[PDB]
Amino acid sequence: MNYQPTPEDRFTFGLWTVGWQGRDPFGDATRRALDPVESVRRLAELGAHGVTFHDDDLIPFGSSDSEREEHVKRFRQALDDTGMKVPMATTNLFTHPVFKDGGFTANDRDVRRYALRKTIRNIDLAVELGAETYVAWGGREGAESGGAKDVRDALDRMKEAFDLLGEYVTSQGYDIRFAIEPKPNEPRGDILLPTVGHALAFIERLERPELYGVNPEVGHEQMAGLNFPHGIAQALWAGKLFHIDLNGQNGIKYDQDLRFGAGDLRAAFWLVDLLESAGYSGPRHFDFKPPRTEDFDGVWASAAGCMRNYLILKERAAAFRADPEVQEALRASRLDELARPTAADGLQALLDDRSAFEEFDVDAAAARGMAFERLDQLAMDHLLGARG
Amino acid sequence: MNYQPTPEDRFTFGLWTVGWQGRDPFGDATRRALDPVESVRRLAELGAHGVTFHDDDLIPFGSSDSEREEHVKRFRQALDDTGMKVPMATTNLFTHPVFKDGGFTANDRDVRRYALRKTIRNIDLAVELGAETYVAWGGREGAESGGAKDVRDALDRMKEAFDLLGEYVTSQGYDIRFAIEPKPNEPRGDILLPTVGHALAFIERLERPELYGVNPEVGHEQMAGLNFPHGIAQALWAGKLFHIDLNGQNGIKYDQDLRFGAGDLRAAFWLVDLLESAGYSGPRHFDFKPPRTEDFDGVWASAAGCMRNYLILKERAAAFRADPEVQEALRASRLDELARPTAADGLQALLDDRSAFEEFDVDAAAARGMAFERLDQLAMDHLLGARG
Amino acid sequence: MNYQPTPEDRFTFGLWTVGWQGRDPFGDATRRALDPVESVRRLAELGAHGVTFHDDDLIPFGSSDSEREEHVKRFRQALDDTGMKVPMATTNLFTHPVFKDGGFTANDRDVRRYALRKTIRNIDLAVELGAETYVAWGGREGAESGGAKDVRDALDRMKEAFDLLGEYVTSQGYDIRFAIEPKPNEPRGDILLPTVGHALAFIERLERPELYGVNPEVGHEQMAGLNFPHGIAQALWAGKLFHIDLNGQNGIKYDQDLRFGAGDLRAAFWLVDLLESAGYSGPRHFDFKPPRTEDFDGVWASAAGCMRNYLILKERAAAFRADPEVQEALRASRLDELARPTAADGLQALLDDRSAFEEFDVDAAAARGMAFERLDQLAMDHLLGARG
Amino acid sequence: MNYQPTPEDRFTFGLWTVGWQGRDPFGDATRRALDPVESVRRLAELGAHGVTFHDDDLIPFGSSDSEREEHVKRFRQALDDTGMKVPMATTNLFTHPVFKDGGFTANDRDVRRYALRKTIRNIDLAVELGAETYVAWGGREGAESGGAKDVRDALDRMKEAFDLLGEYVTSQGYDIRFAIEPKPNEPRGDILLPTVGHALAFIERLERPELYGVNPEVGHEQMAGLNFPHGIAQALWAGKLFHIDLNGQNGIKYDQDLRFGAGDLRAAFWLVDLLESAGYSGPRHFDFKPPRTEDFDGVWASAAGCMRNYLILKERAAAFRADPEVQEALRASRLDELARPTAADGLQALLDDRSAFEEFDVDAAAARGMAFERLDQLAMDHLLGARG
Ligand SMILES: O=C[C@H](O)[C@@H](O)[C@H](O)[C@H](O)CO
Ligand SMILES: O=C[C@H](O)[C@@H](O)[C@H](O)[C@H](O)CO
Ligand SMILES: O=C[C@H](O)[C@@H](O)[C@H](O)[C@H](O)CO
Ligand SMILES: O=C[C@H](O)[C@@H](O)[C@H](O)[C@H](O)CO
Ligand code: NI
Ligand code: NI
Ligand code: NI
Ligand code: NI
Ligand code: NI
Ligand code: NI
Ligand code: NI
Ligand code: NI
Ligand code: NI
Ligand code: NI
Ligand code: NI
Ligand code: NI
Repeated sequence: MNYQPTPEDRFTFGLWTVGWQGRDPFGDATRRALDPVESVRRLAELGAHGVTFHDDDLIPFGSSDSEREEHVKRFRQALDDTGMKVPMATTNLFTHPVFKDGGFTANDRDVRRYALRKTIRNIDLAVELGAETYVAWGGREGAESGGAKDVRDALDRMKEAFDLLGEYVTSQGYDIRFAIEPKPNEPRGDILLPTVGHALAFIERLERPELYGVNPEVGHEQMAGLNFPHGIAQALWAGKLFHIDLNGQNGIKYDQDLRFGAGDLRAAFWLVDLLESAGYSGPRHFDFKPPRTEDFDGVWASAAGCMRNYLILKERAAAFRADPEVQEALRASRLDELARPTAADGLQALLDDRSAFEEFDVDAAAARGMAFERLDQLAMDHLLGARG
Repeated sequence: MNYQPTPEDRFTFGLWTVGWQGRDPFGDATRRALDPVESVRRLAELGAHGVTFHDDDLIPFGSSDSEREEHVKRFRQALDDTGMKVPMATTNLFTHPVFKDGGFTANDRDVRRYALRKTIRNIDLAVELGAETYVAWGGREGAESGGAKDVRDALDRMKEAFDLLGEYVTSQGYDIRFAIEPKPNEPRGDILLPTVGHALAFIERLERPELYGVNPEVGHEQMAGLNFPHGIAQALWAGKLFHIDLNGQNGIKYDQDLRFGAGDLRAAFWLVDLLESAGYSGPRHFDFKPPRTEDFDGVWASAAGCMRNYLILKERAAAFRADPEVQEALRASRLDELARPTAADGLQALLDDRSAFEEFDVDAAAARGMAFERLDQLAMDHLLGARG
Repeated sequence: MNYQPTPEDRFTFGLWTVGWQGRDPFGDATRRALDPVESVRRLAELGAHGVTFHDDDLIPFGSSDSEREEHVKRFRQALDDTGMKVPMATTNLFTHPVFKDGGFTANDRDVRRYALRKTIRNIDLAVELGAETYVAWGGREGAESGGAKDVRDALDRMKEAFDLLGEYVTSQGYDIRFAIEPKPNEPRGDILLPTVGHALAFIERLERPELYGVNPEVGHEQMAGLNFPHGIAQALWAGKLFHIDLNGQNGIKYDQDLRFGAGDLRAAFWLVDLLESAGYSGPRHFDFKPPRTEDFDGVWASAAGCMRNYLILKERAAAFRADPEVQEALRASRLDELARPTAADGLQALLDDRSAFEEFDVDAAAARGMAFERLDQLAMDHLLGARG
Repeated sequence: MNYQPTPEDRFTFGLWTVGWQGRDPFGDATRRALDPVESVRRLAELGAHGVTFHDDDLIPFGSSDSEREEHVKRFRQALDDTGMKVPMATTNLFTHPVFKDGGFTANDRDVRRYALRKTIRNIDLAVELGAETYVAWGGREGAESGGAKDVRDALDRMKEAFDLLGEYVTSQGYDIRFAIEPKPNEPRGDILLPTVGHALAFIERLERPELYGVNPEVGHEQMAGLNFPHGIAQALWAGKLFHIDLNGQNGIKYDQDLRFGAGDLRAAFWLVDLLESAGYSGPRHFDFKPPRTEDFDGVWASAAGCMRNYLILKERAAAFRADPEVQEALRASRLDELARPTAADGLQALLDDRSAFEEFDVDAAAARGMAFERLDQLAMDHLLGARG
């Protein structure tokens, strides 16, 4: 058995992932900066499909228009030389001190206007490079204290910002869609739109909701102790899973951004099972950080491992679903009945149906076991490659 | 200073709260059952406005229609004797073994039909008793293992159930609205619609979304480490805060249902500040459990304490907002600017505004402190009654 | 490959595990009670080595001495018929309402004396049945509120209790040792001695510390977000791992007591690697609850799964450690150097060693990568059976 | 009422607290560096008693011996000019890349020797400046992955390091004691000795345990969801609370290091009640970070707020304990009985006492309420200044 990725697998990486220098709240960088061109070349050799970027990853903050041109031309030549694509781009609205209280929901109105202009400039670049999805992660939108932020006013400002961006894209005729990335905390004590559900709910209040979806991240939902596969199922159900960020997280703590497959391994299995069975056709993007213990050889090993673990889990989930014994166990647990309508006969027939209440034998129904443990141990056996 | 509740304060309690007998996963009951009539009389003496119930709290499961009538008539006489109201009712779809895999999203179709009929029977009773809000808490909707529940099918079943209930209420001409109560886990390993955001998002996919809102509970959002006042602000912003359950919780662990004001005290302060400043006019319902250490005197003390703590926090939040020094601090932290539109001049003027980008002095903007710590210490001083 | 347990594998189960009837805080029992004799017979057929019990699991609370004798004689005949052993016993100091504020640290002195007498009666029974370890889980020792419990006085009472029990065992000449089981919360809002570390520290203050060790449980340390294998390593290092409770837990929430291998699968792998490589020779006891969704066939499937998952992980950890490629990776990550003393040359030589400071090349040392990601992906490949 | 600190209150601050420049994992510094001399002068004006430092806070890493002398002389003159003391010092073994896998438990032996020499050099400086306590926070001791660190070998290395430091202090004749600061995670995925209990247990295995205690931090124990006042009570009980770090934390997430009194306010109240009633006489040290939203005026406001909140809580806890109504409630809840020995009559008398078992009326005992809710609402009323 081998597990070699190809560009057809649609694995993508942000420049800032393999390029993370290892600075953390208590420590200096342990690695030198990587030239974006170098990252594109090394990722292509590993079998990746493409790369993503923030404006400031590619073009140093404050660059002159002439240096901006220079940086883009070099990057484009690396893309041309390798066949790598750029399916997604995003804005850095979190590193510079001016964004210390947010971009779109900063209390200072002049900062909010700057945040919008900085974003618009980079959407134009994203379209030129062929990106299909524009992600927004409002990492500084939030608060450490209750009085600092009126959240209803902040949501008004957030909606105003996304509605303006939607007006821009539509007036320019661009074919690009937005994806909001929720995170519950870090770096702010609480971040607005903290989970996939809060982001989905907010989108329905935008003027053109069809332009907006979610970009959920494995470790972010897990920082609130939530079930990531469940949240992804709700996003799919809503038609809003436009992009996804894959990584690993060990529980409720700071966001670790481990390589995919690390952290909660069984959650990773059920996530791959769901993406592949739902036909998700977007990029499989890794937003991870090679630990600062590693040198560059460990960076590339960690990146390769992201893709390897996806492909092992894909094989195991497919084997699980194709196993006749598992298909019989699913019927034993009545997953087939869950897919059937409760009352396609309609309200009135339900009200007239004595077998649904007057003559329903509750004790007999209650005695039926669900057979979930046998089903879950077949899933475990498939994940560990222990079938016999 | 005293803090005496009156029925005008709209404090309400579920029968199951003060009536909790103290059974927990590791222990037997420590208190005898309370007759509902006794609870209504004692709560009225404490100054409560009304009570709420599950079907099975008032009418013992499996009761004959003749005993059902008897139980309702006794309850109604206690309401008439005390002036207590019944603003909300709900269904027990979680205690009986038949609901072990859920009510509306049980894999067994016959159970789902029974769950709907049991619910409909109690909506009719709720309307007769004058309830305005019908809560649904899907405590058994969820899973302990990944294969047991296809969440997209489960969401289809959940939507089908709520759409049928909406058809029923509208065809009967009832003036009642539904409120979905999210909870992330317990008793299932993960529960569907785990937070206020996931519930808000789901409602927008119902056929008649205007009939449905949320009933958030303090401790439930805190079991996912989320900021309850923030989630309530999002519900208010959406127009969907139809009801609220107040209690206390110490962090991420089993749901404790302590009396209101226990658990996270500063969160309780910012919650009351927000409800009172937004003009929330619904019931202030306490869904709490007097600890099983207590006898009945401690039950009534714990219930009184719920109301007392609300009224102390209400006084402190009002004093905070009325203090001229705090009003000046809010302007210093630019909360006034947060309430102003970012770009009422419109997209095109924003794009043409050189002061928003080309000539924006980012360093000067970044140097301005937000003054949030001085503001937060004024809030602390007001909460502790330490102003001078 | 198969994974058949035998009594030589030392797998043991509490009567209360497979016998759990499915009562939870929000629901009635879903299964009938099991006769202890039936459980012993079914577990022996599955390949278990033995069973454990609380006093009240075997002998109904309040039984007459004549009924006590009857229950023990029946149990003993089932042990004789099956070859099953009883390596551990414990006391129920948590279910009866009299223990609502604790057993050994209840505020009421008469309750504390009763708790000690109830415990002593069952140690005598435990020795008669051949138990080697006596577990104490102080599930009701703790508080919901700060004023209810002076923790220094409570620790005095806890120490007094364990010192008396040590005096009893030694004066009777019994060969039995005690194991304290920590848990951070549930059913009390905070429980005393909440983690393995707090229990280890407390033992060192007992009069005869050599008689006391720890009985850590996978899900309990994980309810505080701690690394269970790390805590077990500290207990081994201290010589205090007398017993262990195996199960699974999905993060920080109520204690789920899933079957072993469920919950955090990678933690389960590193736990088995450590127990087997340290030569832990005590029972592998499962303290788990078959989910209340299951009928008795699912109970036995869940129990079998506990043992199966241990044996799969044992095989994978052994293959990992025996792989020459992994042995080379461990040297590359300098695990061999971690095992060597830092300064066996002594203090004075260290102070005189210029290469340790004056002439130490910090930049060269800092540039060396630790190669941990390659090592961790070999571990992942071994766990998933993906080596090539 | 005012709340003015004086040096007699023993409030102390690390140079790195008010000096934090605002760098976080996602953002650049928002404030310029502070000269240590400036911090000492401003803190003295606010009423602080003293300051603490890491070696590298005072003397820039890699400084020449001549620049080292210069930096110390300037600092000493600021201490002389202000009357400020230096009660505690510590080593930075976490910022430089050479410590990326730890100091005392790094896999590379040469790094471990360097870590010890760097520490010893700073103990000599600490004694010269009059420090009484030397803190060790092993922030890089730990792992992101299971194979990277054999924890038994790591604990051997940790013990070897602390034993060498104890030999050094004793051979030099220094009057200084060590305090180990536990933290469960951040910056490593799991840190060794993650809680107060694990640190206390480890100390008992050192060669000279009397030289070592703990320096617990409010937010660190709360990052594992533990009860900080309870952990402090266990440290006091053991005689090991040598120092304490005060700050605030909102639950289980990244360590926020908010000002003291922020985060869990009721926990702060019970902490002050316990320190003051136990007679803790060491420094009240604040290890906090003024949020990066603030300018220098907000830094000093945040620092002042630390001290103010301690003094308000001290007043409220004292009023609580002195209130005759609270003293009566404590007797009603039998706190007086908790302080009495369970069995000072001895084992044999307990075994012969029929009232402790044979004739103990369990039902009567179980019916007695503990009256904890009335007690807790008196505590709440005192905290909020609502007594009447
Ligand atoms: O923790 C933060 C986020 O995961 C971040 O990396 C976003 O993914 C990226 O900035 C948005 O495009
Ligand atoms: O933990 C559970 C819920 O809080 C529950 O009490 C709901 O509030 C009530 O059953 C719905 O009406
Ligand atoms: O959650 C609780 C504990 O795990 C419990 O089952 C103890 O293991 C047993 O009662 C002690 O012997
Ligand atoms: O999060 C980290 C710690 O709290 C740290 O500040 C220690 O207190 C100090 O470095 C030890 O002296
Ligand atoms: Ni992220
Ligand atoms: Ni992340
Ligand atoms: Ni991301
Ligand atoms: Ni609840
Ligand atoms: Ni609750
Ligand atoms: Ni509720
Ligand atoms: Ni347990
Ligand atoms: Ni457990
Ligand atoms: Ni256990
Ligand atoms: Ni800290
Ligand atoms: Ni901290
Ligand atoms: Ni600290």
